[PDB]
Amino acid sequence: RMEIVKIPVVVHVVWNEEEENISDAQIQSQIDILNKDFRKLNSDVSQVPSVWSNLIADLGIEFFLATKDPNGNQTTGITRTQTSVTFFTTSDEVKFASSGGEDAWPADRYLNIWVCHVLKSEIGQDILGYAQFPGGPAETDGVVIVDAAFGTTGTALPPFDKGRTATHEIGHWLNLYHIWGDELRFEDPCSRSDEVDDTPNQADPNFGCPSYPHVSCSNGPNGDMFMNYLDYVDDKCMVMFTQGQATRVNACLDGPRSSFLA
Ligand SMILES: CC(C)[C@H](NC(=O)[C@@H](N)CCCNC(N)=[NH2+])C(=O)O
Ligand SMILES: [Ca+2]
Ligand SMILES: [Ca+2]
Ligand SMILES: [Ca+2]
Ligand SMILES: [Zn+2]
Repeated sequence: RMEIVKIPVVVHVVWNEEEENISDAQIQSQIDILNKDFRKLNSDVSQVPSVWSNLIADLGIEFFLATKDPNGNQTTGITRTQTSVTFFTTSDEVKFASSGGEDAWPADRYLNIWVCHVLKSEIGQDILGYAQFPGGPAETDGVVIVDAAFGTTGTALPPFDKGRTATHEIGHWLNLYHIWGDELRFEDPCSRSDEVDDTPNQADPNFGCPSYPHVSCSNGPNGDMFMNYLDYVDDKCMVMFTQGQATRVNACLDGPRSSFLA
């Protein structure tokens, strides 16, 4: 039997233009997606190649907008903060009031999700989101998602309008790594592991939505599990976690994030 671990979420909406101050419906829509994806209740789980049907996992995690604030008072679980900042980066400016963002709530008790309009990587690439893996400082613990890739209504835009950027980032929050192993440009593309036996060794990230099979690193005939949430495919194309990933998530919940357990 699964222990359903129920994670209180606080959504920090950080907005410059009014349109960035996203609706309650848009936020709720994202929560609803998390509650499908992390319970194997997403209808599109039917898209997984049958050869891997046996590996599809129910992570046994559910999410709710916090009902009590950090001091035990009634809350909506949503903060809304106006800013003069026009973009944020992986350097965590969104996570501090002093840099035009919003401070984290206590990371031992809440999953902090920040939503902002524009995110850039350190090299200036526009990106959709980023996470902090377990073990990092509480001050910056959580996930950040751009509003146009958050939820399934309002400002969300295809092909990132099915709530999967958050599923992917919360995957990292729960100690899951990119399925292809994150090689640096000069490294052998088949050399790094995601530390999960049941995810096939994979050369590079997949984008868009590959045709099955997409073989790499001699992983034929079945090929890359590109429909896994820890690849880089479009929202409608990623639809599953594996049981091997659930093992890692379970270790995370039992150890560094054990504070979330009942
Ligand atoms: C850095 C790459 C190019 C970039 N990745 C992200 O923004 C990543 N943090 C989230 C991927 C979300 N994918 C999805 N289907 N919801 C990118 O993919 O462009
Ligand atoms: Ca940092
Ligand atoms: Ca693997
Ligand atoms: Ca690889
Ligand atoms: Zn990622």
